[PDB]
Amino acid sequence: NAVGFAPELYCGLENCYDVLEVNREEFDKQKLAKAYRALARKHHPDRVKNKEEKLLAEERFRVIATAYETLKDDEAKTNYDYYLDHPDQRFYNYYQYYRLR
Ligand SMILES: [Cl-]
Repeated sequence: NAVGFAPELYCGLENCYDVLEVNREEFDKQKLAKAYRALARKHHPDRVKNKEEKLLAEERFRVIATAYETLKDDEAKTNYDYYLDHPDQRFYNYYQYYRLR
C-alpha cells in the first residue's frame, strides 16, 4: 500500500518490484536482471529523437535504475522488504536507507 510509502525513499510512491514487473514472492536475481535490462532499453533516451522526449525518457529511466539498484543489492533488498513490511517504523526505515548510501 503506497500510502505507507515515503516519496523520498527507494522508488518513491511506486513499489520497486512493480516498477520492474517482477514478483516479490517469485524473485530471483536472474529474472530481476532480465527485467531491468529490457525496461532500461525501452526507456533509454537514445531511443527518442527530440530533446524534450529524451528528458522524459531519462526521468523514467532513473526510476527503473533505482528499482534495480534497490533489489539487486542483497542488503538494500533486505532493508526494502523490511520497509514494505513495517511502514510504521519510520525512523528505522529512513535510517537504514540513508546508512547504506
Ligand atoms: Cl513518487
